[PDB]
Amino acid sequence: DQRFGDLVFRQLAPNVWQHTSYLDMPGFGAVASNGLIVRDGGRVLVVDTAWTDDQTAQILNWIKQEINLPVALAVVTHAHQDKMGGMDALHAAGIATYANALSNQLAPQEGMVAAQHSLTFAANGWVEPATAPNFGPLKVFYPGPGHTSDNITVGIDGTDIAFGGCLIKDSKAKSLGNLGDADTEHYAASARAFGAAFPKASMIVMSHSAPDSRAAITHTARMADKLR
Ligand SMILES: C[C@@H]1[C@H]([C@H](C(=O)O)[C@@H](C)O)N=C(C(=O)O)[C@H]1S[C@@H]1CN[C@H](C(=O)N(C)C)C1
Ligand SMILES: [Zn+2]
Ligand SMILES: [Zn+2]
Repeated sequence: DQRFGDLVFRQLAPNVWQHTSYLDMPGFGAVASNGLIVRDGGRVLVVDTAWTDDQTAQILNWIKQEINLPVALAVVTHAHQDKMGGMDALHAAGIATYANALSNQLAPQEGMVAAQHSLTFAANGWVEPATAPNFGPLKVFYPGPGHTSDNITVGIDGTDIAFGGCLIKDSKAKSLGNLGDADTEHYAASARAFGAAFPKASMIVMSHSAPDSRAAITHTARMADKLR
């Protein structure tokens, strides 16, 4: 891994990196959150911010130094602080941001800054192609309510990488994390829907653990089964 300031960057694939920021919270110590950086021709795409604006500014600083390509857009995967805490750094830099319309509607209640554009989804969970233009390899899929009602997921076309955000925990997790905003009744089906939407993704990236195999999907579903 490459440490840059207080953030960590790990190359996952020729054009894909995972960014990691930490937030020190009393009683738990530093808590990592993961997002994605994707190079696509002559532009860069970002999945999720860091915990804060200052940390999210360091993501763009690392991009300028290590990739040196303009950041075309960013997608944030729900209105929990580890995913949208740094929206201002993106907007300050002039970067177009996209989120589930539900996430932008929930944002002020969550103390988050809403994205500048809203994504809507068909009944099968796939993004309406009109609302996700020029996304390149970013394939956005809404699995259904799980970790939150608005949580979305992103597969990376041309790779074996799919990003489950906070919906998916790794195979060695012993809880489903924060269920304060969770839909305990549809969580398991939402997790399996993510698995079905990207059936051939072998590397599963998630918010709060190192990249896992597809076991993380199945494991997460079966811990969510015990909540019904
Ligand atoms: C604090 C997280 C964060 C919160 C959330 O997304 O609900 C919010 C603060 O942004 N996402 C969360 C999640 O469950 O996905 C919660 S708890 C998370 C899971 N256990 C992780 C942990 O204890 N680590 C040491 C990594 C923290
Ligand atoms: Zn969350
Ligand atoms: Zn989280």
